Amino acid sequence: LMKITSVDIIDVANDFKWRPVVVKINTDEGISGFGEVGLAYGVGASAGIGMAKDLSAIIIGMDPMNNEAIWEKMLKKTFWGQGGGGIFSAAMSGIDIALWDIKGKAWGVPLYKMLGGKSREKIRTYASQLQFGWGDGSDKDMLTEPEQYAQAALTAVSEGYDAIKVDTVAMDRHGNWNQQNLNGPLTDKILRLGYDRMAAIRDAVGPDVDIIAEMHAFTDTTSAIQFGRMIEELGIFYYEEPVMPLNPAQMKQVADKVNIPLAAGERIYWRWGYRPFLENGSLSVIQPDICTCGGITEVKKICDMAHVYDKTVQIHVCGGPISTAVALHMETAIPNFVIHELHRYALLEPNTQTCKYNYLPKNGMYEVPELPGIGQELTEETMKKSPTITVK
Amino acid sequence: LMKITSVDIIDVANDFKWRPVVVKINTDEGISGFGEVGLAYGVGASAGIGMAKDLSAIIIGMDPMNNEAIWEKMLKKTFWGQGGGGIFSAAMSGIDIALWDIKGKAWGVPLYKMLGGKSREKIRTYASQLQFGWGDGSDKDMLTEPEQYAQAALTAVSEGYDAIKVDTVAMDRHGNWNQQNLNGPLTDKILRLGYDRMAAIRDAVGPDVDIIAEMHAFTDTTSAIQFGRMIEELGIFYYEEPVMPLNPAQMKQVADKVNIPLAAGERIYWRWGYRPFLENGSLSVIQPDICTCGGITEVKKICDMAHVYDKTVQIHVCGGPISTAVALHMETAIPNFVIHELHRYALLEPNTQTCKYNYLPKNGMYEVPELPGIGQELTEETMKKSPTITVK
Amino acid sequence: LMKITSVDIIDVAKWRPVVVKINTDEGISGFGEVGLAYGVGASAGIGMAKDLSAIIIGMDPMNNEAIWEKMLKKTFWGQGGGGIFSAAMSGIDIALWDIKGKAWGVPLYKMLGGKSREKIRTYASQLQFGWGDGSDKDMLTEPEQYAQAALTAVSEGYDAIKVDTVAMDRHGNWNQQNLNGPLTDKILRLGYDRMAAIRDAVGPDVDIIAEMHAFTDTTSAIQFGRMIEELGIFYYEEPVMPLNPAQMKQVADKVNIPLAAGERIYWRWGYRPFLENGSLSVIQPDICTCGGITEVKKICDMAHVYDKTVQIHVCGGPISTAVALHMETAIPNFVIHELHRYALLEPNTQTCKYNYLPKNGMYEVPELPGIGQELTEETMKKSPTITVK
Amino acid sequence: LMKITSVDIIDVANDFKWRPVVVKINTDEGISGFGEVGLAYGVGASAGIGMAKDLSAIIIGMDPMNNEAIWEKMLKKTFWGQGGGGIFSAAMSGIDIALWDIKGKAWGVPLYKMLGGKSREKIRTYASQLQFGWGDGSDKDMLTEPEQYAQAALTAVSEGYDAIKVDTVAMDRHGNWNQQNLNGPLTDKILRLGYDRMAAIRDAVGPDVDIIAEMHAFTDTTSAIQFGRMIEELGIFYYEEPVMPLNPAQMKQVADKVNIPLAAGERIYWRWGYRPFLENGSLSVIQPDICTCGGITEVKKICDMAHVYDKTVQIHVCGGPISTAVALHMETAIPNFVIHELHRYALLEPNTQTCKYNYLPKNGMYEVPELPGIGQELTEETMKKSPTITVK
Ligand SMILES: [Mg+2]
Ligand SMILES: [Mg+2]
Ligand SMILES: [Mg+2]
Ligand SMILES: [Mg+2]
Repeated sequence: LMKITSVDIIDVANDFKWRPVVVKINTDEGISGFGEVGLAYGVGASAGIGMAKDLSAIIIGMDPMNNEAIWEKMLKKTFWGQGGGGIFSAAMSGIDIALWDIKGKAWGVPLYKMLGGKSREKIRTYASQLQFGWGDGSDKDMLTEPEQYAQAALTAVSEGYDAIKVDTVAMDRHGNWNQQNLNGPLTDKILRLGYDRMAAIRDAVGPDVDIIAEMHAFTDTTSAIQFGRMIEELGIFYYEEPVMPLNPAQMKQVADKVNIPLAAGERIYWRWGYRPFLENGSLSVIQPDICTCGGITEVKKICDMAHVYDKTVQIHVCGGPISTAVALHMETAIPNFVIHELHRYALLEPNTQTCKYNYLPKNGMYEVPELPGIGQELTEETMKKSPTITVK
Repeated sequence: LMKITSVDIIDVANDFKWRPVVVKINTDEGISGFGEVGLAYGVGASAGIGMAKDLSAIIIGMDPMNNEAIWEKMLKKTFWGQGGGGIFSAAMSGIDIALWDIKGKAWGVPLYKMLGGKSREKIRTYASQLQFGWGDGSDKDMLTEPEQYAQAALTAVSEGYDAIKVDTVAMDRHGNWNQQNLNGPLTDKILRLGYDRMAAIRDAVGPDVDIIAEMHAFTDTTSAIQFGRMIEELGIFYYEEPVMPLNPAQMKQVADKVNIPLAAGERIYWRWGYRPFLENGSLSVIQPDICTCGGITEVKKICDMAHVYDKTVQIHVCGGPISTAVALHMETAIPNFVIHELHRYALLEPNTQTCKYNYLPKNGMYEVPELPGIGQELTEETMKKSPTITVK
Repeated sequence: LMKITSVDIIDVAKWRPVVVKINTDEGISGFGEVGLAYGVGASAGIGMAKDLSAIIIGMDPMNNEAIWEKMLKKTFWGQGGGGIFSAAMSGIDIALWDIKGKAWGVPLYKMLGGKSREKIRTYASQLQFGWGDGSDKDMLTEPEQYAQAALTAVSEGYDAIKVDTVAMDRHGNWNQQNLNGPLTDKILRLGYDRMAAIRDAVGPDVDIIAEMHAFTDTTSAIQFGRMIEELGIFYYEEPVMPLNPAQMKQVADKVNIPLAAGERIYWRWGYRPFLENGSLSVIQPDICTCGGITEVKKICDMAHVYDKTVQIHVCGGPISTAVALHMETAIPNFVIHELHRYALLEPNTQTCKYNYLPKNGMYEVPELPGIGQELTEETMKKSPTITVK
Repeated sequence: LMKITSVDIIDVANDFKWRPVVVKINTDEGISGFGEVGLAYGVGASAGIGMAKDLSAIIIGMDPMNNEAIWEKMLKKTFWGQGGGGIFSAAMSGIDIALWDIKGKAWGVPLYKMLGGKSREKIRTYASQLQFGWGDGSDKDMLTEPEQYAQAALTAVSEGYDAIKVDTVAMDRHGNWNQQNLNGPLTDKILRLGYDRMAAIRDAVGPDVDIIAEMHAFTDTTSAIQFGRMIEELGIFYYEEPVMPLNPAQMKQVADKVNIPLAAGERIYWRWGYRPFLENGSLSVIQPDICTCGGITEVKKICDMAHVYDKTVQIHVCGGPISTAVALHMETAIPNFVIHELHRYALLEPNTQTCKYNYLPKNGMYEVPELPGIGQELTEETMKKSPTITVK
């Protein structure tokens, strides 16, 4: 049997703010696994590093082949595991991913096969976050006008995407992001702008291009209902994060009043996190992030449990190539996949250059990696220039 | 990629009615996988053979590595899969187990490792169904008197077992098995015999040997409650199948009125079958049979879902060596294992000689197989003399 | 008292109707049918009927209640339920009612509580495969073809049709798209365009049932149902599978069309959660799949408390048709009878002794003792048969 | 108006693993506030440091008087706040407390007056975690025998304590802590030891000393019920953390089956975390830790909301003197207080020397600090030798 000998927690140096963090798990047989901690944006990345560092201390000396036992150890033997949480879970996730990488390298087998094989040959993708533009030379667009939203959609369509996602509310008319109060009942003008932008897209792309309406949970229950009712007639594919998950009854209230399938999951963690949303019937599409919401071991369980309640799965992807890789593996294997999320930045050099292999979509579709393990690793150059903590 | 080229459905010849049925899936690469259809007792083994035969027709030519996709095809593309059922499920299960056998043989790895590794080093066992005796020369005991029940428990203890299970109700005083009407409110004498037998066991073995009370769903709600209340004081480990699963509210009513943890699951199939019992909180211990209740792919998902509602798992085992092997692998990998079921016949030559390898418990503990795949196969001699349908 | 002496389990000479023939020492034989003639599982139904027959040899066939309870309670696997298990149970059960009627010289409907109606209204079922003669093969693709097939059925006197307009793609492939989850508009727009073409052709006074075969899931069932609401849909059949009854309730909550299901829902126990959750308006048990005469009568009775009406699911041979007609004659809560095209045609009807055909969209019930239907001697001669004694 | 100018995140050096972490918030007016991040034990203190660091970045420049607006910013403008979590919450908490310390210093008023004044003159205390002994020279103990547990209780009573808490289950007979599997149905001997130790205590102290049974969530639903039913007759004051909070229905199941009032809260965070336990009626006593479960702003709100459902409050305290101080203030102001938690280590030199002031219980009772703010600060000497990150 192999033994974990050290773990590196890598604060990935990049040219893009943006803080991808990688877990590299090392064995006495010289097989190393790579995982990603999914807190690259928002406020928390330093906490993910210290969390990954703290959890690493407790797995040194263990057999990395025992992912189920290691997952449950991190849940049950850490004290704070049993109260749950996003920082806790994201660090767990990176470690878990790295254990599956090792597992696949040990056997010479790509992740998807270890998750039950090839349930589909190609992965349908959508162009994500169109409020920030699409196409080359759109690298920091802050779109304000309906016509600009329509044009970004059309550019994505011309690139072979038959689905887009967009938050049309959170940018004000002056290009300020998320600086208005969108909680409670809102004056018509605040949401009419969002409506006109969305209706411009639909008018431009026609009925056979799917549109996902993303709210980022910047709205609350009331404003999420008010906006969702407005966009109902636009044929919305699903309605993402209308409200935060802290009281699951609020999501149910949105679902009761808005006739569009709801999606959430990037901020819902583990099977326990999803449970109340499966039981209350509020979600149609679930969006766990493999790098945030529990790792490969737990997200597979999530997807399997959600199938009982007829949910389909769009993995949330907002990190480095490692995050993309593991998402493609999961989406390839599961029966209840719907669509993959592609950010514009994920195609770009400062992202792709961090890692050894470059998997890119063609005509709106990905194919799964075929190398042993997750099929993705940081380059040596990135590791050399990235501040690193090493636990042994 | 490999291809399924033929499937043999094997009506296993044995010296023991008893009708073990084996599914042997063969590939163009010469790797064959073995699985078991768990209908060896009760009424329906011939139907399981014809079911396996019919399902085999739709998997010929498929890549056997895609067990997720194949499982979902058997659910969704058969018509009858989507109505569920025990015969349908048991055939699916035998095919599914054979697919994991292939997977393990392809990679050179034992099953427990592909299910997430070795979560425990030994597997605790109970001596099951003591009403039929225990010890050598007890080969068709039909025990009637409390003292006989005590003695059989004591024999089991002397062999290193620190837990037993027994149905003390279904034998009448004359040695007739399941021939009284045990439905509705019952005269005290009918259940007093059961209680007296159970109390004799507890007195004989003391407090530190566990007793499971098995009812085989021969009782209904009213009599299960009447009996469960009587035996509460005897320190019952769990109370098994007090009522059939067809209306899950009935199990809940028993749970509310009886202060012993309930167990069930050998006649409850798939994630969908467990769902109402998880949601209504009636079961403390779940008992899926891997060979009846959906195979490896599905019973792993059952066990994972059950952990959210704090259920522990005793795999139901009542078939040949193949059934025991797959149970051991599942029980080694899962976090939420409690105990393994050992029947007396499973130790005996007419059972063990059907298969190539001989895994036997020692001082009430099993260890898991280590050979590639499930680590168990029929012998060539058994396959030679066993009536076989071949699908190609 | 008579005694069962033997049972023949008959593989009637993909399409695999299976017949149970129960034989007595008094020379009365009863016929029933195991309702797995399509899908995957007919060989299992044979083995199941074989195994179940072993437990009824030597029994008085007049005791159908005790025999049904024995198959539930004394088989082990009965108490976990299931479609193969229930279908074999059904075929045996039907044969026992046949014996009972033959013994007394009375037709089944009378033994089920009499003639509650004189005629049985029928719909032309599964129009995506065409209607009329020479439409044996048909795999219809275009909206106008769907309307034409509907119009043909109307001209034969049918005032109601059923059609699945979604399961055939534009190229005539059957059930080869993924219809799970939220769907691109075009995938369902084709089904809508087909359905709206039928409505426009037949007018408001011809009923249309939308059949989904549970090929959709909750999300896509809701998306399609909402699309077709405006078309005046009679009911909306099997939008989702029955495995989690809460899913059916979710479709019912979001789609303003009465829901129907039952061909894959078995026994009083299987119907219970759908009665308690309010999801179904119309129930569709198959007498040959979902428990037999004894049990399907109880299903119909229980459903009446919850104001459900009943369309028996019929997709088998003439024996299946016969027993449906008897049940639908006696029950108070009948709505409509299902007629498939193939059921009218020689290869189906020739298997059996008597030919009950509808006229002007109406059936009448058989009047002979028992179920009033039997395999011909010639069919039994050439059909592979297991005999249990 | 004042401005936050810098924040020090202090890894408190100490002669006790044990990792107190202090947030010191510094203003343009030279008023500094002290808070504590409640993650001093278990796995995750490094995460709490990085989380406090990341959160501090967002409040530099803000008016520290606006604790409501700062709290909601940390909730709403961080992304991850809206998914919740223990590390996230604990860092928010340290910051929040330091804001109230500033507020009280600015006005010249102790915290309790700012929380609604003095609702009681003394604060009743229990001697906590008796499995580790009580008295001087016990720093030390890993108690195994019933008689030892009885003696520790007697020593506590002699010091003026009329209440104790103890986990009698998690030490085995050999003095190993939390090393047995306590999930699922359990053989009698595992719990009989715990029962005997607890009955020994009750016999020793008589009826008028309160005993709290602490379980640490090392049990699950089934074993929590098994043990609670055994100790029912011993007159247990409340039953603490019988099961983890991840599925609130599990707490409800213990409540239904065990006739002892339940307590939990050290791993339940914010109003939103308590909500389902209030709605389902499972908890009788709530135990939020001010340093983990949201800070003073949020924990006040928790106690107020809980009062509608007739819950009483025992603040969870297991950190440094700053933790104690803030707990005393909250418990003084709120109407629905029951009892205070005192660990042995909290009286000891390595703990108390970390901070400027020494508040000690007398005869089982504490009194509240009276200085401006929380009335507690690290010493200059501690701050000099403590590894410190400064954000500005
Ligand atoms: Mg999002
Ligand atoms: Mg059993
Ligand atoms: Mg149908
Ligand atoms: Mg505690």
